[PDB]
Amino acid sequence: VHFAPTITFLESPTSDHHWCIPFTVKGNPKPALQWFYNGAILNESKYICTKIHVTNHTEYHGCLQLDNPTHMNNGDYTLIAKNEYGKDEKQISAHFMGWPGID
Repeated sequence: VHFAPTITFLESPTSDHHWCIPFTVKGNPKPALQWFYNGAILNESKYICTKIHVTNHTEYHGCLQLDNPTHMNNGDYTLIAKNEYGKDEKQISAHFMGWPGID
């Protein structure tokens, strides 16, 4: 039934770090976006994916989003925007986390 409130758990804060590789693409029809990482196709997943946040008509503003990436995701990312008419390429250097320290 009904009953007074009990706070049965309250703990210290946990965190999450989200990174976004920003871009803008133009095409008509909307261009198919494919990413590559160090020359190899980057298969999108639950930890890394393209999100289009702001839409105009032909102008698409988004990010390749990475959730809690490590120094292992540091590298060169190439975006290829494809269309029925043609395709464009652009690549960018991304650093997310410095390599772990030595001794």
